[PDB]
Amino acid sequence: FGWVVVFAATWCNGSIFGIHNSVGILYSMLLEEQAAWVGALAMGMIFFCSPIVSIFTDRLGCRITATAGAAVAFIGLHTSSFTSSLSLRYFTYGILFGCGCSFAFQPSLVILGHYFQRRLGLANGVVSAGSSIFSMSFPFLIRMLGDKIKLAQTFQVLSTFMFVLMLLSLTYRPLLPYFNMRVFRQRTYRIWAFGIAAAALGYFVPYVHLMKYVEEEFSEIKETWVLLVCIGATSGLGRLVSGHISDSIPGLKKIYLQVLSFLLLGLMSMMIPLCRDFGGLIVVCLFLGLCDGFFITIMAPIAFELVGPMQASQAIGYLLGMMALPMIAGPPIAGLLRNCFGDYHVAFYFAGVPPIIGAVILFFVP
Ligand SMILES: N[C@@H](Cc1cc(I)c(Oc2ccc(O)c(I)c2)c(I)c1)C(=O)O
Repeated sequence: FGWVVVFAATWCNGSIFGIHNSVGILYSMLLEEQAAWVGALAMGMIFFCSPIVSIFTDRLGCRITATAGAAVAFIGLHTSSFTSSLSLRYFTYGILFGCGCSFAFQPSLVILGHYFQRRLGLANGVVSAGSSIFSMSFPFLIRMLGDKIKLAQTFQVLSTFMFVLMLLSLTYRPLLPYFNMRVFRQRTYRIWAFGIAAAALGYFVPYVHLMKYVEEEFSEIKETWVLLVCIGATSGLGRLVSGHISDSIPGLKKIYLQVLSFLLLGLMSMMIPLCRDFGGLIVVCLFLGLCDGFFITIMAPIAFELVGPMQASQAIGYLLGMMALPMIAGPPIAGLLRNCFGDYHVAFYFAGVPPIIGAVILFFVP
């Protein structure tokens, strides 16, 4: 019955981050029929509310919290269709759908620890790999829909994924039996969360500015899309094996194989500006995807390893809360160096440094 929960969490993570990762198409259509920050608000509200979501999880159960969050997300994403004013779309999709996604997603991570302890890394790896499949499908589905239906009906169609998520979150049967600062009482969690938050600043910069760099520098190449394939080809792969490998390494030594990611996640991050040809860029992006998958997958299992399963909910929620600010901050800062220095090179260097600082911080946790 654990794989039923794995399927439910896969649907959750995939739908939430496939609707968010495809936010450009719907709003491009809306312009065709200020606008930038509502998507950032929706994406960051998943992280900001996580400390709040942890308390509701601890009190009401993962099933109840996830079901309520998915219901709120469905309500927001559905009423976003009937809204004709942009101001109402800062609420219905911005804060309402955003908070719904946070309340739906934090229990999605927490529930996997109720069932798997020995193969928890494998379960999270499968969830992340399957979720990447959803994340690389929604961009297409909306572009099929737009050619036949308007944007409002597009929100209505996207709402049934939240409806199905609300139905599926009923499977979070709890086996294991309000501002608790007791999680911060552990120094290892503090240092680990600090390092993760530091790395998150430079984490999202490549997936935002890599396309712009390629279309600006490598103008002779028209088939740039293969790069997004390469990450998609490797990241999900990196999400699978790492999870399995996450089970082979016992205890806090697991953090080392996350540190190993960060350094490479940093190093390749400074290798895009150094690539004079295209094949080198593809090779670098392969390792970038692999390190992305490693960074994504190990996050939850290490929380259970450090703080246990009675406290993993608060640890995950607070970790996402601290992660919230750097993830939003990164790409805007990279755009600032882009505008100032005249190239993305300095942007990628400042994107690659924070992963290295995070690796240095995390190296001393074990
Ligand atoms: N999912 C998108 C964006 C994204 C990336 C990361 I790192 C996120 O933080 C996580 C992820 C898994 C965990 O177990 C924990 I604890 C925290 C989140 I929330 C979203 C991507 O593929 O990059």
